[PDB]
Amino acid sequence: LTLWTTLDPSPNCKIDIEKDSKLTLVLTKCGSQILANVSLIIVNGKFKILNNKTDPSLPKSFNIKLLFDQNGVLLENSNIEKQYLNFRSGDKNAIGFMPNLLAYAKATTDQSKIYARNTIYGNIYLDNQPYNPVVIKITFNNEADSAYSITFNYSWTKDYDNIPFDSTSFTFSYIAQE
Amino acid sequence: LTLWTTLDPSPNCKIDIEKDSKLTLVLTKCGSQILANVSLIIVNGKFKILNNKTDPSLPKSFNIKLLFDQNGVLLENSNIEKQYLNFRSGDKNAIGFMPNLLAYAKATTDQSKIYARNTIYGNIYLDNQPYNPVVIKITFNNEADSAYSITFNYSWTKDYDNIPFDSTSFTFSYIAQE
Amino acid sequence: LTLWTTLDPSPNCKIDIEKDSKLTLVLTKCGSQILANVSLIIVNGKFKILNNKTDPSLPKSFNIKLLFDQNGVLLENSNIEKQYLNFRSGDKNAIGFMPNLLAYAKATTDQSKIYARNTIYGNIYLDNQPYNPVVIKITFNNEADSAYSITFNYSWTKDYDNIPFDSTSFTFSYIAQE
Repeated sequence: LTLWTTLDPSPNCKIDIEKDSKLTLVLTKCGSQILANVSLIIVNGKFKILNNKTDPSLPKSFNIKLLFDQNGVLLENSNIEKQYLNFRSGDKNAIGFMPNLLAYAKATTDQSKIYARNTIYGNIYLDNQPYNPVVIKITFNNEADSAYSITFNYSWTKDYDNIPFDSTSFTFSYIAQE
Repeated sequence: LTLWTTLDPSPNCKIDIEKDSKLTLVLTKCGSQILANVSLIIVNGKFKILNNKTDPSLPKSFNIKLLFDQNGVLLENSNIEKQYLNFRSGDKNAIGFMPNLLAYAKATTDQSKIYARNTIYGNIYLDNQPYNPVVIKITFNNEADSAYSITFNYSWTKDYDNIPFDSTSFTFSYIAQE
Repeated sequence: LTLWTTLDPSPNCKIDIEKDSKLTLVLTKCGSQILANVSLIIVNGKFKILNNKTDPSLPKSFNIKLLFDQNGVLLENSNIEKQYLNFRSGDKNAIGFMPNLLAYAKATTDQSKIYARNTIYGNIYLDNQPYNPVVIKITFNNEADSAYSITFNYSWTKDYDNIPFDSTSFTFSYIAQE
């Protein structure tokens, strides 16, 4: 069972401006675990070409938030509209793809933090060069006004000088709600 | 088919003192490969808060050893008792979850080493901060007085100063015995 | 469904000289995604022991190329002969294991580059030591005179001084053609 984006380069995401990016995301249910594959191409807007070195007002991090309602359907405040995730031809209800509430509990309180296990860290690379690292930080179930969430935080420390945000691929897994 | 711990924060592991830690471990059989998801929270004992900077006697590494008998059931000398791994509701014999003996051969001799392929390295992070790295080193079939083993070695180089051992999640895979 | 090498240490690969290496590669079909496990042992030839420090003519990178024909069968110019990948006993046509053409498009032109999403980066370690890093760079569908390809580029920056090329294991996933 697969929940996925399209695989073409057609944008499906708003980081800065409408349709400025393509998040390619493939979620494969393997029983209790979701096997996840993600990449990002930024096609337009201020993050298409990282110009941190000549624009000190440009941020060195952003989020792509997948905020799910209790049915496992994306909410309006997500970076991607709900039409852009679909099931692959057979061989709504996407609760089976949602991050497990017991493994990845919400913050209990307003003064409370999630456990670190709700997060995965990985290194990905811009423009297919190992000297352009970006930290991809993936956090489950840590967003206000949502039933479930997957948040992709992208951050970097180098003052990049006209580097296209064309990211390498990253694989990870998380424990499924059901 | 899944072999797993509970997903709650309840401790199941002894690193230093009884029940000082929760190793959350999810093993999903995907035919010839086990898809594995692991995190660690240390709740009590000397490693709950890393105080290397003010306690030079505190180690900068420890092991969590899963020593299996030839039936794929944990042995007494493991860091976790055999009750703490169970099969997930259907849709002992856990030999299907054991690390493959041909791919991950035991040391032949007393002067002999395993092949490096018996090991995976990953970086995880304490307290959900990228400046708190720990090396997670996972080795198959390298333990005395066991049929199979999975060893999780955690090590670090920074003299951490009151950092909670609350680890981010890590995904890996290994080749199954059958 | 699994497409795999043998798991023993028997060489199956030519980097420098005939049969100088064993690439252990396990490809598990999980619906739309291939779960991949890879390791490399170099048994003979100039890369068996990295002597960069005392042989400045020795390269600090090499490729293992799996060039597939449109049937998903290895081509002669690959580093491995087509006999060395087989299906695991049931429970040619390997197009189901091929990297997806829409997700991992070929270079359009002669002046054109692939998208970065065609590549995965990982760090592996020689002789099971964390101070012997090698960058493993895996690229899909980027080779001339092939229908599909998986290229494993191994590179390093340290002038290694008699370090055996006995690599740790690495897991990754990619999107399947069908």
